[PDB]
Amino acid sequence: RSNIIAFIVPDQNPFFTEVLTEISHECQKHHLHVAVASSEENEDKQQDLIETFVSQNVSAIILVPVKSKFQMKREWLKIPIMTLDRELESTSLPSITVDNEEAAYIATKRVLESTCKEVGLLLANPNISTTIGRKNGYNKAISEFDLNVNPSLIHYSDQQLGTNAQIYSGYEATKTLLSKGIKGIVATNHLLLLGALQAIKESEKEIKKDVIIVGFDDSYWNEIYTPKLTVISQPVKEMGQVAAKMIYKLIKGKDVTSIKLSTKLIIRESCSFN
Amino acid sequence: RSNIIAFIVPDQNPFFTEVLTEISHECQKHHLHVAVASSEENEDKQQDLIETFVSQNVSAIILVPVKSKFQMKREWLKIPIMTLDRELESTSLPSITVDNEEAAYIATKRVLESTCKEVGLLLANPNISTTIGRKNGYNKAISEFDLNVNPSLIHYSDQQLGTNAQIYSGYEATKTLLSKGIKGIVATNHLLLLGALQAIKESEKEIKKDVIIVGFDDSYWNEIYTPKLTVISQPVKEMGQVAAKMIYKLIKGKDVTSIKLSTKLIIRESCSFN
Ligand SMILES: [Cl-]
Ligand SMILES: [Cl-]
Repeated sequence: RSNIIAFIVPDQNPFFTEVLTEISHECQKHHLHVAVASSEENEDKQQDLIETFVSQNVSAIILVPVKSKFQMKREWLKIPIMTLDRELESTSLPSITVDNEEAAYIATKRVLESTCKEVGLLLANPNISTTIGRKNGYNKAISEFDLNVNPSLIHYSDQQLGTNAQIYSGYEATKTLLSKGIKGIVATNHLLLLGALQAIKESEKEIKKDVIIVGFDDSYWNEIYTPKLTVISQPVKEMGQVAAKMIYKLIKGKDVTSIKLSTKLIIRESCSFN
Repeated sequence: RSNIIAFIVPDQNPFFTEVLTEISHECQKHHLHVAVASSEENEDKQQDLIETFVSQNVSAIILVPVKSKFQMKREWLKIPIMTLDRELESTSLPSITVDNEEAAYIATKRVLESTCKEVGLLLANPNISTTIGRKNGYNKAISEFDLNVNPSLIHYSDQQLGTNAQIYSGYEATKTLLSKGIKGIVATNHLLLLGALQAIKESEKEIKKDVIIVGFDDSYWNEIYTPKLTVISQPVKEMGQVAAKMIYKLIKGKDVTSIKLSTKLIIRESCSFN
């Protein structure tokens, strides 16, 4: 076997690179190197990447599926494989994920606990399990406040594929939301968040005054943004540590069960009105 | 010989993932896929990764060397190899780079156009060719304004290794520079810039009032930060496309010559006093 573990990502969300770094630190312990290849949300590219890594006989694959409706060819299954972040629609393939519903529930509830009772939602593609999880968290919070869901308020990145696609979706969605006088926004990944912030910046409107916002995925830049950004923070170190341990046991042929972790909200400045 | 191109990067500066996306887009026209692995500025790690990709018979390696003093093992010479971003001391390896002297020259001059006559410089490790080039450009601008080079105004990320090490170096240096009343700063990469912005935020001091700053490296943070960040922009699109062309020519056993590109200063808000 090659001493490479192939980490197949869907996009350039720093989230994946931060998890990578953790996986990598732990794996070099057993003289395993991690290599990363991005599918850019293209499914044909994802298939080409798996097929190359199988052919190369890598030690293992960690797949972040571009869509949840996807089957592993019988010919690939000789390689230890697990998924991360997202689940596939029907496998006994072990995964590592967070509680996506809780996460978006916490985030949505926080915006509601201000004056804002009509919350814009920015979602990625609904073919992804994390999108469905996050949509369900939003719905649950809305309902707890005895509000009606307004499908008008929910936007998806379902037009194009990849990193920049997601950013533009957040931007254009937010630009629309702001134009309707929406005052509260939950952006459910780092890139959708960056697009939201682009639209808000470009407009006249002032965070904490005209609009409030909760994002997902932390960065050192959230603490130095004006105003500081409240986000759902994912447990990236722990996820990386656990995935590295899950992947080692798979490489040794031991039984492994799926793990789900917990996010936490980091309250800063952007989620409350002055 | 597998259809994989290995891109070995020194840290998690978005500069490298941005170039990667461009390299990937072009190379996949030829059914070749780019996989990334980071040495995190560790030369042992770099060597391991090279040894690993050589053993797996990758089509090619694009190396971003952690340091200038590097020699190929003769066993490695069967696999086509170029360097990107950085040049080696003595080798036959083709490179693709920018004009680093001109980049830091333009940036320092921009700061010197203000009242400010003492300019802090944040640099990476001096054992990197881009660091030396950027230092030379700063010296040039200082001299052209008939000021003398003051070594105490220049900081280096050479105490620790990797991404966080460079952010922290940028933070500790800026804090020191601000403690001395320095009103003008050039941060010569995105990581040092981030560290600088942290230090500035922690201090009482306000950009455009108490201090001005010019950074390096395009980022989506730049247009949306408060104030908007002036930076030297690197031509990541051209760089990635041209490197993909170079590496393909190499894979085909054709002669390739080294390329040097030009950066450009994007003037926004952070580089002038109000
Ligand atoms: Cl869930
Ligand atoms: Cl140069």
